[PDB]
Amino acid sequence: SSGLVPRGSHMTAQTVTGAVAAAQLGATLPHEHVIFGYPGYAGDVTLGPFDHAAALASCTETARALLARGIQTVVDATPNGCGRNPAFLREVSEATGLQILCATGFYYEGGGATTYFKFRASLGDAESEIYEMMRTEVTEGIAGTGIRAGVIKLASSRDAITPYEQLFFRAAARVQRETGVPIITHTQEGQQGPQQAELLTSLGADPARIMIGHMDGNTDPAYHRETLRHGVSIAFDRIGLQGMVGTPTDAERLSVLTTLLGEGYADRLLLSHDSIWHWLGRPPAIPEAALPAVKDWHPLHISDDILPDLRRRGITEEQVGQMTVGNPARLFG
Amino acid sequence: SSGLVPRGSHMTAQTVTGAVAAAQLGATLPHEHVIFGYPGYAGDVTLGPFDHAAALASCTETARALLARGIQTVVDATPNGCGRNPAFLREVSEATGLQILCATGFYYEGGGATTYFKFRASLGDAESEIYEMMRTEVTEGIAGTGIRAGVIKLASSRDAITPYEQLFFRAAARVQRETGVPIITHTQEGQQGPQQAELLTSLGADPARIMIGHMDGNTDPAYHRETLRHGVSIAFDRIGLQGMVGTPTDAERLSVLTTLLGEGYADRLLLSHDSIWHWLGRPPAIPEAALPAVKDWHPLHISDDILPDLRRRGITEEQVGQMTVGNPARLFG
Ligand SMILES: [Co+2]
Ligand SMILES: [Co+2]
Ligand SMILES: [Co+2]
Ligand SMILES: [Co+2]
Repeated sequence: SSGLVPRGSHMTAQTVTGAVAAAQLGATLPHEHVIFGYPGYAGDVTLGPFDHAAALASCTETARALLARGIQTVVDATPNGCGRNPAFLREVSEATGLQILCATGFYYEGGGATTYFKFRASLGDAESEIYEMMRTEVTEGIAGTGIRAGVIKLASSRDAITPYEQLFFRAAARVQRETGVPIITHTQEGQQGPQQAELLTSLGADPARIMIGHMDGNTDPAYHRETLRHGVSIAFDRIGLQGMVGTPTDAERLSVLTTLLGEGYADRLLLSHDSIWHWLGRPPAIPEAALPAVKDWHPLHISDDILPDLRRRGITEEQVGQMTVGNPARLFG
Repeated sequence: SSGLVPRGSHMTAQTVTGAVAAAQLGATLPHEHVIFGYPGYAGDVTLGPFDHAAALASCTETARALLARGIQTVVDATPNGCGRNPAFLREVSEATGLQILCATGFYYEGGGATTYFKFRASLGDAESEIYEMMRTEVTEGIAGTGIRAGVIKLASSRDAITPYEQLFFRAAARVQRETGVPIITHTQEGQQGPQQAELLTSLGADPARIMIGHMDGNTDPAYHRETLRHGVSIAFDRIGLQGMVGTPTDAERLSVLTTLLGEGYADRLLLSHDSIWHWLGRPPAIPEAALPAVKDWHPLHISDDILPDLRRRGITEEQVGQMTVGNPARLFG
């Protein structure tokens, strides 16, 4: 155990099919979505119902493609009000042998099912209620199913980590101290990564069990270094989603990643696509002038295009294996 | 048929148990919520699960209290992402004989499950998708159950009827023209009632099938008169919720109502409480200094306190019956 070792509580990952040893995780995609729906999809159920059979078949087929690439584990980052479904994920994992960790947490203020806790917080101690929720889901189970969350998912807004969002960061830090559970995050439009890192550590969370996400959203390597200064891991986890919204191109992403890799940060970098394998609600109807932005936005893009492009640029096999197997065994294992 | 008669399409109300004649509605509470949860409650399902047996017993008991007061119909105004459940409402109606109409629509921008259609609208024709949804739910059924919505529910924000909200007002107006379905609304903090009235009529919706809501939220009688100028009905429908948020006291509400009644607007005024009979999510924990605001916030308050206070102030039995039986038979029947 060389470097920054986590622990001070638990030593194994909790997947939707149960406990798994750090050594069993194999290469991991740390931020993906088996199913995902923007909050409000369930109100469009009349015309956009879930086709369980089509979903299970499509999701298992994508799981099989991943296992063929040697990926043995996926961390499903779906927030509580964005379609999270542990029972479903379990079916997918049982059908294929792909290991899946699910999350506990709500999305950022402007993008999650926010109204509920914003309201409870105006009438009482919402931080304590969010903490009780994260702890029960991480230690006992989600919705009386016995399936436990393997990560706590946090998210902040673009201009600041809002008071609403901080209720979750405080509750999350506490659960992290008490269970050692991993924490992954969402940053909005390439901002707040350093503030996030600072707030979670200042609150006592283990920086070795923290992964600040969507860091590929910023193209100034200075921004990632300031974040890395905290000891936390960062993830370029929207690889393949290019130009959509404020998103950069993978060429801008690989430029910043190779700079950081050449500075010795391999032990702190992770890669994922933030893909959605099956959308909840009605099928998205993507405009013509947007097809390029999502063309490479699927879960086989890193294995097929990215790792080879890195290797051809000078990145070693040991660096690649540290990002894809080394880092997750320690952060989630 | 004297006065402003609706029609030009359909002539009866659609309840969760089926079609009902205008003459069968009896006295009506036009804006209530059998069950309600702020968007995000379903993500708090681990610690705040729905207890169907406790819910059915509590809801049927409240339904029985209403029928004892002679109320035979309730219009459930719950938006699509706020706990709407037609199957449940049907159980309550079947168990008791209370007639219940349910709605189709999403809540105002800052309070509903907004993310989903805000997103679809950035990628395509969300107005058409919302229109298809309202029309199928009003004419065929909600979620493949065969239970149809009897009203379209619309809502706007405080400072303006937002572009997002206008997608729904446009779709609603179209469905209104094609089916004659009634439209009820939500106004936020006593603003936009006139703008609402203006936009729906300018769009061709039938002002005789429009009820602008939460109009008791404003205490300047000039505001209601400008709204009434459009031919639409208005509702003082949060009666009993006092001082909570920007809400006035019932004494301020009755002062504006008696002024309007003394100006001959009885044919255009309706009364309801906007109560919630059973909350979804964890039980609300209401702070001590807030007990007065919700004390009279339940569905028997109008029948027991309000109608008598009006009658003692000079309002006649015919005026009362026009607001509670006359008006709804025409607007929803
Ligand atoms: Co995200
Ligand atoms: Co994500
Ligand atoms: Co309302
Ligand atoms: Co309401």
